[PDB]
Amino acid sequence: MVKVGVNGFGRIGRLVTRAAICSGKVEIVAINDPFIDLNYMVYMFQYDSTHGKFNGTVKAENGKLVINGKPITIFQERDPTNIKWGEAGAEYVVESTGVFTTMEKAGAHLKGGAKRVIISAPSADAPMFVMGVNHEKYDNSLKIVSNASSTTNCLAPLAKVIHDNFGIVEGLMTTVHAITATQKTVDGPSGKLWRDGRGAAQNIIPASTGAAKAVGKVIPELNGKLTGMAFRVPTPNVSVVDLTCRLEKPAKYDDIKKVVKQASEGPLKGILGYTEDQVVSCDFNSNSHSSTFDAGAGIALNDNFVKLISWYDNEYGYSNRVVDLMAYMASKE
Amino acid sequence: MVKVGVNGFGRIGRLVTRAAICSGKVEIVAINDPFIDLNYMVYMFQYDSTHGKFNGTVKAENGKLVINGKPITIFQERDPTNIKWGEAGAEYVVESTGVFTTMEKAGAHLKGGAKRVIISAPSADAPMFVMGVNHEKYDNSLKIVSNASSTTNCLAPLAKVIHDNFGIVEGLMTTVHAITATQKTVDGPSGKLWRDGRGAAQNIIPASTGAAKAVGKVIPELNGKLTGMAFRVPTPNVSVVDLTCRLEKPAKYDDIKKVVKQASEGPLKGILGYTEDQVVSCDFNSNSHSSTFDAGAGIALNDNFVKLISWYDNEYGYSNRVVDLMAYMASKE
Amino acid sequence: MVKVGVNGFGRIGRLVTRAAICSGKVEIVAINDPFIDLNYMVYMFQYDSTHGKFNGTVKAENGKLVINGKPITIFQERDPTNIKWGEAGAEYVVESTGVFTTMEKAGAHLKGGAKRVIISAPSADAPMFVMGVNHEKYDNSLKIVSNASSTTNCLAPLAKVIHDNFGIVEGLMTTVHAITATQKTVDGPSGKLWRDGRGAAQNIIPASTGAAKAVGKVIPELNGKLTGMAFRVPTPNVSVVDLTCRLEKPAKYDDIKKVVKQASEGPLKGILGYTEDQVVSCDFNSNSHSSTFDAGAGIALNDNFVKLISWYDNEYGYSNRVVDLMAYMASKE
Amino acid sequence: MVKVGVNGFGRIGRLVTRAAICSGKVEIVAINDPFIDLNYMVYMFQYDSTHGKFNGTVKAENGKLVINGKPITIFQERDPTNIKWGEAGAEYVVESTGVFTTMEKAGAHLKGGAKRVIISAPSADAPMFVMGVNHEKYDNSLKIVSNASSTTNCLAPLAKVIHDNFGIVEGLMTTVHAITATQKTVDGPSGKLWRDGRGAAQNIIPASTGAAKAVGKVIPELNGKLTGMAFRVPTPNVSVVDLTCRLEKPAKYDDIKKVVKQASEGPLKGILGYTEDQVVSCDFNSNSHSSTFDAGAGIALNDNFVKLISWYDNEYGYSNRVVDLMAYMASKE
Ligand SMILES: NC(=O)c1ccc[n+]([C@@H]2O[C@H](COP(=O)([O-])OP(=O)(O)OC[C@H]3O[C@@H](n4cnc5c(N)ncnc54)[C@H](O)[C@@H]3O)[C@@H](O)[C@H]2O)c1
Ligand SMILES: NC(=O)c1ccc[n+]([C@@H]2O[C@H](COP(=O)([O-])OP(=O)(O)OC[C@H]3O[C@@H](n4cnc5c(N)ncnc54)[C@H](O)[C@@H]3O)[C@@H](O)[C@H]2O)c1
Ligand SMILES: NC(=O)c1ccc[n+]([C@@H]2O[C@H](COP(=O)([O-])OP(=O)(O)OC[C@H]3O[C@@H](n4cnc5c(N)ncnc54)[C@H](O)[C@@H]3O)[C@@H](O)[C@H]2O)c1
Ligand SMILES: COC(=O)CCC(=O)OC
Ligand SMILES: COC(=O)CCC(=O)OC
Ligand SMILES: COC(=O)CCC(=O)OC
Repeated sequence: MVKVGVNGFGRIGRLVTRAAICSGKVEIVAINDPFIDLNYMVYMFQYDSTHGKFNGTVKAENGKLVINGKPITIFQERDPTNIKWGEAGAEYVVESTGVFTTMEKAGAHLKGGAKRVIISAPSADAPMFVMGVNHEKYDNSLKIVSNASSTTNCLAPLAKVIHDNFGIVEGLMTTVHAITATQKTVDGPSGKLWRDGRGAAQNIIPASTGAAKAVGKVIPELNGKLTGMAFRVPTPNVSVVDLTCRLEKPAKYDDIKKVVKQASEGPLKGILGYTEDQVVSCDFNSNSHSSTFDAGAGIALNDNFVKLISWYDNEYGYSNRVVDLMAYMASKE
Repeated sequence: MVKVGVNGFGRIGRLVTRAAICSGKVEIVAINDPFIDLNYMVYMFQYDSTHGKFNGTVKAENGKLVINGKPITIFQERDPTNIKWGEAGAEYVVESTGVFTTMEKAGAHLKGGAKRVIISAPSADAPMFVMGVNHEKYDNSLKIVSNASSTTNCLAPLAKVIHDNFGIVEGLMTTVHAITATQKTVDGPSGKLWRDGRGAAQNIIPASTGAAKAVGKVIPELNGKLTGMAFRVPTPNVSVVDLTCRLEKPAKYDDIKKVVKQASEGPLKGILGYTEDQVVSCDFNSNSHSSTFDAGAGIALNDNFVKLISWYDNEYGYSNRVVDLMAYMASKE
Repeated sequence: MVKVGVNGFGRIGRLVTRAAICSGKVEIVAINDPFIDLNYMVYMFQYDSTHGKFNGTVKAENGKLVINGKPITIFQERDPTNIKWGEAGAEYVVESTGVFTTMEKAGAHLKGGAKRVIISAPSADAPMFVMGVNHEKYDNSLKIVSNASSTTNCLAPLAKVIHDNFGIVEGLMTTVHAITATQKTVDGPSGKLWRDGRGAAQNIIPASTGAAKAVGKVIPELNGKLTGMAFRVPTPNVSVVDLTCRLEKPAKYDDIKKVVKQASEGPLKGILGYTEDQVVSCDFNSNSHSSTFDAGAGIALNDNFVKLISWYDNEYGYSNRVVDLMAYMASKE
Repeated sequence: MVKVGVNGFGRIGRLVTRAAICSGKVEIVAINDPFIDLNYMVYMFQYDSTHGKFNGTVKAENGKLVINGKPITIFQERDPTNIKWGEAGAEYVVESTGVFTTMEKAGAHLKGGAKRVIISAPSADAPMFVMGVNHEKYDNSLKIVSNASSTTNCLAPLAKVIHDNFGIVEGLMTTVHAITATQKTVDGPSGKLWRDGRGAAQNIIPASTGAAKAVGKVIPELNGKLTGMAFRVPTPNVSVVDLTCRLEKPAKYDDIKKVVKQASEGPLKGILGYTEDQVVSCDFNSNSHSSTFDAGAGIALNDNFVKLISWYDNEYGYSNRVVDLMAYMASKE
């Protein structure tokens, strides 16, 4: 495969490493995290409150992190410019620290000998891609790219199927979203976004999300036709998209289901899922889909105005898409 | 003031009793609950995990419950027909067990001498009223009435203001709702509502709600123009309405804020609130409003298609509305 | 392998069924639960908020619950005297409803053709057993037995090792315990035990437990030398034992560690575990041990006065021990 | 009343301010925090997820934080030696950042013109005081003091009563402790305390505490006779001390209750509380006691070996003790 270095060994960094090592679709050869040393990396990778103990062996050997017998070079650079990616043989770097989302900042890795960078977040100026939706618009000239956000990877496949078949005239989305590392256990400082500092385990917290507008970038005909917002709620993982949209062509709810179900069995297999079961959020913990349409939870007001519900494991589904994107890029070289 | 019996000393029964006692609009004179004996009522009224210790005295004396020096007759009847309301002097009865919501069942209280019954829940056939929206359409021939649901009591005053000023062509609603007594601590049997049995503290749980349709009964012009659904999430109190609606007349977001703020200061004062602060759900705990508009959390895609956010303490706001409705009804005797 | 019937398809009944299947030690041939119809059992067995989706197939077919292709007979009787266990071939019945814990009540299963009953909880009069501690005291005259509680199955193996090497003069135990089905989502009625009705998601809740005393029954020499209590805290699963005990023979803390480590690799392997990792409760979710010693978490005041810490998955470890006890009983036949 | 400056507007500094204003025992005249603008201070003081909205008026006016009409000078100094306490009239300074807990660091505030410094945390080298237990050991030569920790303030009053009357031969403590600002919302990096980084809302987490050893300095006769540890649990606030101790003189449990009750009504009034009710943790939210003994939750094994339970609001009880300690110091000047 392509040899991958991971910058930022957090929720996404470690679950991208889990998906890479377990799927075998790419090879992790290096990790950088100045806040997690090699022995700490062993513990943080082995144990996971949300996805359970890693099924396999992980150890420290001669200064390397050894996962299922295979060594991984470890870096401790706060400055992404000083990471010697080339010497470790890492061709692609996953930028998952949360603090290098612009091309200028994410371009640091190229200096170390990396050849392309995949920002595990929206970017102000890097080209953004959602597997199943616009990844074929990638081309080899793009050395710095973004895999958008979890919420965008949930909404864009759904919005693609609804728009392709019935036309979205306009839509508004809410995501009811699990807590993340940027939140606080008790009321604490968060100077730019005051509500995000309030106690994550106590509160429903409204928050902004660019995910709906960003869908207008991965689906250009939806530009200006979608926006939305978010609620953070006290669950540790798994989120859900609630898309209220008005349709061009009339659609009985059973045709929406039928069309969404066909897409989940066809080209969006593994990316867009479909279910009619009485599911709840924990039923999608460690599910690798980008988006699972929840037939029974949605509701139509009429044939042109509907509320559609789609679940996503915001940690693990997104991490698998990071791997899929990199594998697609490597196949295009 | 009217004298009141409370049937069902649960979350709503006890909080109706709080709001009545320390606001002097009505007088609780009797309570029936066959699963809470007198001494247990002292303890359950005294302490509240959500709203804090009762501020006042509560004791058991001569077989009655005495709150701030005022004795309350205590019954232990599983069947409402056997409650001697009249002999206790309860003129109105708050039906807050959750299992007598039809006119046939709630009417059992009139056999014990009660004059009128206020069901603390939507009713399949009893007329439904929301303070500030349609309570003046009540008339004195109605011996059995419903105070709708807490979600209807949050959505309807907002919908009234929006529809009065701009016309709601159509709307879809989501309520992100706190846990209630009908849910389960761990995955367990829940009759035919299978999702409602799943662990309340672990899950985001989609659920059905009539509230948006019931708005079409409370605001006739909106009949068939609103529906919606709910997500139960792990908080113990306080919920929020997310109304996505299409407007007939174009409205800038700042014009929406203007009319809502003005309504909150005029005829809907104390029922509909308005805020521009960076609030989260806990900021409405023990808030007696039916609906507080949250200016900053909402978002407009354009001048005719907007997402509006309104907070509600589903426990204490509704319970004050139950008192207000009975005081209003009493004022028309 | 012995054919087993399950009375009460709850947390324990369902995880005993998972454990039976995952381990092959017994064969579930029938299940009784009047509150969970056949199609509903498919769903409750398949989806699990705590332990994840069932790994295998489960379907309803021709009136039977079919798990991994094996059909299981389904009863729907509230009264155990009416379950036709013998018609289904069930020799042992797991009594896991929580309402038939005496020998009189559990004995109803013998009227239906069951040969033995294993009560999934402490019993007032049925003999109680803890795998690895006193299960060899079981003999074939015992047609009704108790597998004690999960807290006893955690405390007793540890207490046995400690007492056999240094002698426990006296000890007091706290278990910090996850929430269970008997608790309430919000402050509600709990007539017998007032604290157990307070909202489980909000509260540290003191609770009684006879578990440490029950160790005096399974380890006779410790009779009257152990008692304890519990705190119910807001987690969905996994609990921890905190044993403060005085020792007759002096022991350095690393003598304690080494003796427990040896026991966990010898005759108590699979029952008592040992770790020095910086674990937290979620690291034992879905762990089959009765009791895992946490070396780093305990602390000694001196060589004779120590506080020892041991983790237990209260759902899954206990369920595996029920299966283990039935399999041991079968080999004695 | 003494005029007080507050360094750090985190939970402690804010709740100390609430306590000071609500009790009128001292006057806040100045606040320093370089990470929080004045308008953010208004918001953070006004809204509190745990203790509810401030009951009073909070606004910014001419660069000052005006609480109930009284203005308060605001500083934004990185370095405490640069804060100008003197010109603000601040005589005592609460050092509530957590990083200036030594006498050398805390003394910096003396360079700004403050007369005394009260560290709101344990100190390596400043004398630690527990109100009600050893505050008689304060003298006017002490310019820098510590109020110890909230757990120390729970345990020491209870230990004193029990050791004064029966003699603690040796004791082992566990505190079951609510979530704090040092924890993480999801599994994240946590320096050398690996367990503290695991998801706070999901886990029961073992932790260290110096509180038991500190009580052996607050009460010198107990030096080397107490040690302990903590479990971090998923609640927002309120903790509980679990003290298992051996008594020199034998005591019936009703003897223990009687002397504790007697101390709570006498010299430890308002510091040590006493209850026999079926309390749970939320019943002590915003309670100003250091320690409330829970008669029904404890258990005696015999007359020389007991487990004693005492509740503390780890946020608000401690904050009120900071104010009382300052008022006590001011009365000795
Ligand atoms: N639901 C999700 O969790 C999710 C989904 C998609 C995208 N993202 C995005 O992924 C990015 C990281 O998310 P996360 O959830 O994994 O957060 P995280 O905090 O758990 O992990 C970020 C990691 O980066 C490390 N780090 C910090 N600074 C670093 C630096 N200079 N150099 C190297 N490592 C550094 C940190 O120690 C940490 O381990 C963010 O942009 C996030 O918005 C999160
Ligand atoms: N946020 C809310 O909780 C909320 C808000 C508005 C309306 N409601 C509705 O109010 C009703 C009660 O809800 P709740 O939250 O207070 O639930 P709850 O379980 O806390 O209270 C129900 C009470 O009814 C008692 N009871 C049961 N059967 C009885 C009988 N035959 N006779 C007398 N008493 C009996 C029960 O002991 C219990 O105390 C429901 O219909 C509910 O949907 C709830
Ligand atoms: N951590 C644990 O949950 C745990 C551990 C060890 C032991 N136990 C004990 O096991 C027993 C059950 O515990 P649980 O957590 O599984 O409770 P649960 O509520 O999850 O399951 C109880 C099941 O019994 C069913 N039931 C009720 N009445 C019945 C009847 N007449 N006939 C047949 N079925 C009936 C119920 O529908 C329910 O599904 C209790 O005694 C408990 O204390 C529980
Ligand atoms: C990063 O993962 C997410 O959940 C996306 C939310 C968001 O960033 O809105 C665009
Ligand atoms: C009682 O208040 C609510 O729970 C609102 C939900 C509802 O009942 O739907 C109409
Ligand atoms: C399974 O539940 C428990 O562990 C505690 C119950 C108890 O009292 O112990 C005998």
